[PDB]
Amino acid sequence: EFKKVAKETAITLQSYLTYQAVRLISQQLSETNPGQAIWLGEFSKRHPIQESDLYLEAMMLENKELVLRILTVRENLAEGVLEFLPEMVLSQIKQSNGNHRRSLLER
Amino acid sequence: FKKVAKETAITLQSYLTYQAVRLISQQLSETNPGQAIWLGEFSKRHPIQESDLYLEAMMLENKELVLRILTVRENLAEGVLEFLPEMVLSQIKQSNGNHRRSLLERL
Repeated sequence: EFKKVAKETAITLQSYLTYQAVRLISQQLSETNPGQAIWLGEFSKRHPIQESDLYLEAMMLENKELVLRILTVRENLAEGVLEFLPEMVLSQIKQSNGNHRRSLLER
Repeated sequence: FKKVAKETAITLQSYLTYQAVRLISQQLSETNPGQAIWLGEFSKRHPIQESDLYLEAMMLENKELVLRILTVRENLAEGVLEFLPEMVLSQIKQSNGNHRRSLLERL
């Protein structure tokens, strides 16, 4: 149960950081190769990013450069961002909890 | 990578909320099935992805539960956050590893 939550949250995160990496490569490409940009928005239609491994495995058939870029960018975001997540989220949850508690125990 | 961190922490905050609602939903299916059904179709009306809007909407309907979610989401966060950066960083490196190897050796 703590185990099931952790394992599910990590999968979610790995998936989300893939999504962030595609968003980031999309800004880059919209400024440099808008061909391949309109393209990527369209590939994202036929395949849900939420299934990250299936999204990449499917892309591999169509556009091998762009997969490798995605794997590189997602790892960079991961190394930059992950270790900051516990303070920020734990701290945000306290601020949020506090606001909602007040809004409920003032009405 | 700060905008990515902020957007990642908010997704994470909201995901731990979801996960809190999932545990509370399991307890209710046992002790109070009427609420469990309620909570189920509440969750189809208000997307948990927007955590604060969801607790705010729920406030008009069931305030005991909102308070319960907050408590539970904080416990979960305190329990599970410290574990996440290693798991995500390690799953990604491992996953990059298989996709790279599949692409390069197999074509």
